[PDB]
Amino acid sequence: MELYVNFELPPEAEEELRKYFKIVRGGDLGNVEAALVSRITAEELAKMPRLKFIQVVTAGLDHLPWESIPPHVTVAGNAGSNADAVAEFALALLLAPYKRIIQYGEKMKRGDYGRDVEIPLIQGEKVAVLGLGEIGTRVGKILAALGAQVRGFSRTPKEGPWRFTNSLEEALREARAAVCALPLNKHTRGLVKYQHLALMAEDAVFVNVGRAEVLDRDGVLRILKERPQFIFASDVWWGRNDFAKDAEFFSLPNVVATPWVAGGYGNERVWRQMVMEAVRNLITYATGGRPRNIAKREDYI
Amino acid sequence: MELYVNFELPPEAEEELRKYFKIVRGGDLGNVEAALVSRITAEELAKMPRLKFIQVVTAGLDHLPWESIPPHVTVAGNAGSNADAVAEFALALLLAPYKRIIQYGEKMKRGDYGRDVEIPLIQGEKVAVLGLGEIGTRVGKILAALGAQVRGFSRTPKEGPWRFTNSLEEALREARAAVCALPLNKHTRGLVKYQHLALMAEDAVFVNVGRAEVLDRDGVLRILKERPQFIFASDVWWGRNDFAKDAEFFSLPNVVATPWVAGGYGNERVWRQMVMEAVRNLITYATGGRPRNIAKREDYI
Ligand SMILES: NC(=O)C1=CN([C@@H]2O[C@H](COP(=O)(O)OP(=O)(O)OC[C@H]3O[C@@H](n4cnc5c(N)ncnc54)[C@H](OP(=O)(O)O)[C@@H]3O)[C@@H](O)[C@H]2O)C=CC1
Repeated sequence: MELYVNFELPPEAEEELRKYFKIVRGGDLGNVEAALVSRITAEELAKMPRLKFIQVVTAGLDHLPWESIPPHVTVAGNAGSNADAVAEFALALLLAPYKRIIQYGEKMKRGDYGRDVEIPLIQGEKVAVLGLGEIGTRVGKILAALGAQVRGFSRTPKEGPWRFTNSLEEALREARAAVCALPLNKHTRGLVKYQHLALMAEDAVFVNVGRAEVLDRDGVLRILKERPQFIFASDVWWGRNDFAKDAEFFSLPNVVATPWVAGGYGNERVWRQMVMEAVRNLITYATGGRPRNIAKREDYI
Repeated sequence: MELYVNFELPPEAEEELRKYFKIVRGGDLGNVEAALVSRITAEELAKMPRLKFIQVVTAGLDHLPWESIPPHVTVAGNAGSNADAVAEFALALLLAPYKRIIQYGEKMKRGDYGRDVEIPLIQGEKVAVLGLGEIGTRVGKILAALGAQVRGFSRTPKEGPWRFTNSLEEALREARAAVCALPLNKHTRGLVKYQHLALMAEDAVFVNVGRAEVLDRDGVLRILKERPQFIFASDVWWGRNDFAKDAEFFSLPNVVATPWVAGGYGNERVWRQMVMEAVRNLITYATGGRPRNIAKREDYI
């Protein structure tokens, strides 16, 4: 189970991977079966004779090659490794435009001191939360604790402080806000569409904090151009790291945008934690433990 | 019992008041034993010899003449009538600048897509909360629930999810944030001073949602001009409704400002509710019960 490191592992992250395995970032690899990576090229794969499994330090899996994959090796990723960080980021992403903080701050700066914009309340409000558990759940918990009529959506039922649904639609219905945190698989691609978004209040604020591809880019753009009061606040984009590609969104007055920094690429501590959290997981993929987050090819096929 | 009323009353309120009082909005006020106002001048106070109770709609009472209110009049205010509204507003006021939403949104707009700014975490962070109960408390509970090391400050001890203190100073010490919601009396005037503020992290976010006078205006200005990373986010100002007077703050890049709209003057629903609650307290007074929020005169002298 010699270990292959696709990137830079900090001290502990390393000096805790030596109490076990080989370490291999150079020369041939044959006889590794390791993992610990962020991304993977079909190339790096074929150049690693017989691999046991694969451990992505991320929390998503939609990027990984797939076709160039052994229907056996299985994948053990993270998730909840950054649940807290991303959680609080989505709340900020929601309240900033929701309580009209950003808007009024602008008016103040320009000299406008009128109170012509009404401040929406969260209490007693219908708020959707697409994607439950880890992130979705922490958000849902807080919204509810703030007095919101949270309507949690998800594939497998079972929940808590909210009216769970199995229809993204019925959660967005007349909803005044939504915090999306769905993972991106073949079932989540272009899931939320114009028609769905349009079921929300014309005044709504839609927060996206998980993969952007979950929303039909064209739909978002369209509703944004129709409903001035509709706000799209997202830390994730279709341009996935390019950004420049989605600049047409950033120039819309009703859009709040952050560079995919909701924890992970935005906070060093969170990164190290995600890593030391991959550490403790790799470890068990030997000590015959339980492979947490094990994927399922067919969800992506 | 005649009740004086000097402001537009929601139909819901008038209906109820008429079952208990003889509303009077002008003419001879000699038999008024009344109350119910938002503001009151000494000119009005002189016309009400028999005034024995004064129910204020707002949560604070510093704006009242006091020096013109006979010492036996009994003044009860609201409070908690807008606790939730103001509560969520403070969180928004905190998270917007804290999680760097406002700042990154700007960078995105200008084309800057770098991730050079680290995103602070709330979890495990030292957060002060000057003023407990009603607003202070709701804020404190949420911060704590987000994993913050909340340090609640207040006059009379007794609390919950936090390390209560009786020294504003020891709460701000190396604190990364503060949500101020103190009422303004003779003990809170210029309470927080430069020296105290300076005990916070040079990277701190100070949120003021209660009366501004509680902070020494010059101190705020000074620390803001010294610590670029230090942020002052407030919905209340020394200019008290003028704003123009505090324009020098709005032009500082490390200030977030809103026009005193944290519920009340910012949301119609919240206003109506404050009025209904005021009308309810007045009625219990009328029916011989103990009205809530009786003011302790010496707090304002
Ligand atoms: N900006 C805005 O939109 C609004 C701001 N406000 C402000 O908030 C205040 C109401 O706050 P709220 O949360 O509702 O609570 P209560 O309404 O009045 O506030 C009482 C709390 O603060 C404490 N307190 C009062 N005086 C002092 C003091 N001198 N030193 C230390 N603690 C003190 C109390 O201690 P104890 O119990 O010992 O007195 C208690 O914890 C108003 O008076 C007003 O100034 C209100 C509404 C809207």
